Amino acid sequence: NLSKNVSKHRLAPAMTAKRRNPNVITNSLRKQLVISSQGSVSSDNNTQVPLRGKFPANRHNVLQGSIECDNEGVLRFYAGNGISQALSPSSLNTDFADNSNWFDDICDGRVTAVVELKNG
Amino acid sequence: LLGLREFRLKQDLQGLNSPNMYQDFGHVIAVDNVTASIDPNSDAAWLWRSTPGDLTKWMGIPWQSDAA
Amino acid sequence: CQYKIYPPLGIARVGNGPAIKPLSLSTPEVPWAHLYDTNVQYLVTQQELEQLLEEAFGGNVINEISQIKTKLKFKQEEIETITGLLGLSHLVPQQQLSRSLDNLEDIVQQIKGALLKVLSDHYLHAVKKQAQNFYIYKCDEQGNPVEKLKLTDGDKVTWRVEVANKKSFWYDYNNALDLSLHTQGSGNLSKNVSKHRLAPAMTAKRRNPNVITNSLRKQLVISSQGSVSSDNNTQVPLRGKFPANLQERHNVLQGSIECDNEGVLRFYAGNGISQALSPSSLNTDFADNSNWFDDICDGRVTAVVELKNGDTFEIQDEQSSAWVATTPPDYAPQIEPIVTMYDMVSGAALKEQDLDNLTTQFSDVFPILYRLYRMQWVNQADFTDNAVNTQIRELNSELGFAQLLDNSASAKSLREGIFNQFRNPLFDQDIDVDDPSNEWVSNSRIIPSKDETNIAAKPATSSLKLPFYPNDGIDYPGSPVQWFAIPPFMYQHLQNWAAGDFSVTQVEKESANTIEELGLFYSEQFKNSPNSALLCARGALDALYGGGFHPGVELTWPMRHNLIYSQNDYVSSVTPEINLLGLREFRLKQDLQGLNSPNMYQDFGHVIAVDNVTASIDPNSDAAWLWRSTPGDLTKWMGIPWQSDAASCQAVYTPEDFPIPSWWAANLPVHVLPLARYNKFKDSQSADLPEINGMTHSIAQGMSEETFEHLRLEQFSQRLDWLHTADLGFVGYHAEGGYTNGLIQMVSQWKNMAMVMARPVENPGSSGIPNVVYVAYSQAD
Amino acid sequence: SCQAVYTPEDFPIPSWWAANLPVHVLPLARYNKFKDSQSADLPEINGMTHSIAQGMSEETFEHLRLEQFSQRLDWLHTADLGFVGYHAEGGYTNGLIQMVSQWKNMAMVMARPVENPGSSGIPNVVYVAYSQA
Amino acid sequence: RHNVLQGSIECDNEGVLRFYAGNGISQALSPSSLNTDFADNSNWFDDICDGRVTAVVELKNG
Ligand SMILES: [Mg+2]
Ligand SMILES: [Mg+2]
Repeated sequence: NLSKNVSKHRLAPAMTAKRRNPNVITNSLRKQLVISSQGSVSSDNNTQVPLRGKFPANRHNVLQGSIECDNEGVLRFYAGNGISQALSPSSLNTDFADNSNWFDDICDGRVTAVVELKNG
Repeated sequence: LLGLREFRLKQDLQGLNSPNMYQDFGHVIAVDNVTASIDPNSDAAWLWRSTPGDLTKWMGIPWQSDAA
Repeated sequence: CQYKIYPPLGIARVGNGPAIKPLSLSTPEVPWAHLYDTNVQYLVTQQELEQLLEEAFGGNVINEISQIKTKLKFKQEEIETITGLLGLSHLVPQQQLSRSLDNLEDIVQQIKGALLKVLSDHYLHAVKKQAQNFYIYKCDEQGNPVEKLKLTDGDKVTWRVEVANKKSFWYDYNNALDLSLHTQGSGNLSKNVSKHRLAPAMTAKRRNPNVITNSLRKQLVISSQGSVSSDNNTQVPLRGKFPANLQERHNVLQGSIECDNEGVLRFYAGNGISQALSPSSLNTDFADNSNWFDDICDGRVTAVVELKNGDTFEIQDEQSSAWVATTPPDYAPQIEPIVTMYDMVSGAALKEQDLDNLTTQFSDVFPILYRLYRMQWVNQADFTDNAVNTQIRELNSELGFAQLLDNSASAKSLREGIFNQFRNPLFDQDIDVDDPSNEWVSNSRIIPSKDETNIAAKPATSSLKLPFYPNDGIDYPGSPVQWFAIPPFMYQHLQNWAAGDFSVTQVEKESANTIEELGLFYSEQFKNSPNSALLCARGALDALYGGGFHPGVELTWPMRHNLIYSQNDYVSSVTPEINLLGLREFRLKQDLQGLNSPNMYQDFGHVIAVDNVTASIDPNSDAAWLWRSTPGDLTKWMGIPWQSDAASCQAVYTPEDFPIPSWWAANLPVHVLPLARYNKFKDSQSADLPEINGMTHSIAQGMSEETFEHLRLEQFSQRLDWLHTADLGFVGYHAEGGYTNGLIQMVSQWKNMAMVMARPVENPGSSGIPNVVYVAYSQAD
Repeated sequence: SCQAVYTPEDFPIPSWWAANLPVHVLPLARYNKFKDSQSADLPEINGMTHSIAQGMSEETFEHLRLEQFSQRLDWLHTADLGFVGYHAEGGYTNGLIQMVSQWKNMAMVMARPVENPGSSGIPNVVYVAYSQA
Repeated sequence: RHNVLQGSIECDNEGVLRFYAGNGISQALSPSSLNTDFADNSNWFDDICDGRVTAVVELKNG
């Protein structure tokens, strides 16, 4: 994927990068900056379950996705509605990547299952 | 047609309850941290064992800024 | 070693005043000589211009003029001759002089007032240039300087100066690269900063990145050179070009040099002109503006001595040669930075691990308190929000300042109470540790980023320590290095003083009933010290800031490393019994080829990083050129144009109102006492004036004496934002103001900003106003 | 937009409607540094330790009171209107934008007593600007 | 003080006048005064102009 010449001949040096939302200090308080949610669905009920978190975390509700299981056992994962928002209406997103005070409903995480056969 | 492959991500089996869920490198991140992360015994090796949020955390915030 | 140049690092400051002795200033050659001089004139005055214009008359001018009075609205030949005699073309372009006589029709008085008008339009209230005098000293075996070179008939000295500006060629300044440099610790910088990653160095990209290839980037370097000798005192300009050589091309006056018949060199800096190659390129970053050049420079000063018997002496090697750097103006020359560049030289020679062997006199601690005390004239926090300055006022009011000179147990709680308010440059106090991978997070007041997050701030649990100035690590909210600390070796002196492990003489105690009385005493010790060469080395640097470096005002972080000096030795105390932080022999590392060095145009590729600085430490390495200075190397780190630096060198507001943090207020003031207020407290009620303190004589004398004195103190207490002493974009209906307009307007307005000058109050009475005040002059008033 | 309009000449500073939208106010922080007399029996007196406050001469103590009384703060600076933080832009436009949320945090002027002005020249009733506390 | 070339004029031996306009140079009195409005920028001048063209014909008989 990547030739050693890029690093070897310093063709595009990596830059240092500062923290986003740098005014939130201490790891304990920066945990508020992470939006997380979880859920479970099973083969016995095809009711859709939302994956809903909060920002700042434990104020806005963030729908990170929705999950569905049909009676055949296949999982369907929906992403969020595409809603991005700042904590203040006046905080505008003027940088291509690094805007403090903003959250969006993108997410990624871990998918696991347990198979329960009738014989136990 | 470029082939078929079996691939899997490295995962932290505790997920949201991982002790590395909220790790970072201090005031800045630099290539030095990635160099250190290559060693699977390093204190930086958690960088490659993904917990939830680890794949998309690099991307722009909000994503619409990226897209524009 | 036979002859040496002093000072080893000369400083000249830009100004729009002319490069002539009567209308220029000289870099201090004796520390503290001018602190209370109430006659200083740092701006060109009407009186100076009138005197200059009187001096240019006759010369037989009056008769040469009077003879055409008889012979006749002038003719070209008539004007061409009359102007010639004045010899004023080196101050004003020849044409404008002609246009000025052309609007004419006692005839001498019409000639004088017409010429005074053109001089006044060009120079009245102009910021005077601060020029550097360089001296050759005869030395001993062991290179001790003993006396200035005295030229006899047939002797000659020839000076050579080669300077450059590489700002447009070099890298962005994001922060000080040495903040991540692995170290055992110096007198200037604790090893904790790098070890615990308190303020990581950032990578920096090239300035003017669209100019590619080393060959083409050479155009981005402005350079010039010149020579003058004791046989001719004609001034020589140091003029370069940008871009250097259908390319539109600008002349850049980097300085001017003069030598007198005694052999001393006078170096003038440029006029302070900064410009973009296109008028539409505005300087909207505090340091890193592409397409811009300025007339700052630095470079190598050498000489050759020719004695009459044929003996020739080359002053070329680095132990005997000198350096010159030009810098922004000093807008409060009598207000000294709390930590100076001379202190950086002194601290660079010390290892942090050996600071326990330091020996302390009170005269090593007093400069800190005295300088902090005098910051009240340029910074509000040190006037009304500094508990140490208020305590010094308490002691002064009962003539009890000498208790601070008592090293006995009875005074320790007094000394410790003061010491405990100062920030420790280990940066390990007032912190909570995440993961005792460690991160040190201040539990004191942080300086937030402009990039806001609407989440409740962590309440501070520990008091904000002194001084209230930002520092190298300001980019990092919660870093202890956001705030300035006096460097390790000066904090050690202060800790020794608090503990009682200091010495002081009885004569000092007897002159120590008030801080000003002791300040005057120490000033006299400098004045009478017999080592003029080393005092002039120190005087050049004691008016320069020594931190924080973001990037700074005059110079930046390489100066606090011993790597940049080829020599740095303690020689002696200022006085046999009084150290006053000492006198030192130091020299810069120099590349002896100067402008012709093959390393003149070196860089590190697309970015510079602390890794490049790491590689440069080994003097045999391929990166060691970084420390062997060629012309332009000292000032290339600074902001381009410098006016952007200065406009960004002011206040940094916190969510809490007070104290207001300020960057470099001793040289770029933040809150000043305007002339307008001086004229409203300067007079006593008995003054014989039709107007007294801005009141009619009748009103001023009708009020009670105490009410009159109260009004004096209220006026004395009104401090004005220094950024408001000229039009930086906030003037007028619907003016936007703001930081960015400050940067843009400062390019033209730097020369109209207020200049702080000591002035007298003849009869303060019981008002509480000192007999010497420091007053800011601008034409905005 | 109802504040000062600066002229090229420093003083006087023109102000629009200062009686209802103040321009220069006397903050609480200064009030707490001149309201006490030297005889106050408190561990902190006018922002000084008891020992320092009582060690200084009466004339100097009164002078310090009056200097604090004289420190007037721009009303626009009594809340974060876009000038706070490293590289904050500040300026007129950010003031308008931030005032939509920050109007409720601007300083409020209230009459307050000075029980013992002594010979300081401070009136017995002062008008003090309170913000965020 | 700025020089502004508003045009140039030439007459040939046949008596016809040729009028050239300026070089199209527009400028502010300060480099920092930017022209951020579609029509009405203070501190700016340009080299556009207009004016009056007159002549006198002199024949050989007087
Ligand atoms: Mg100064
Ligand atoms: Mg009202």
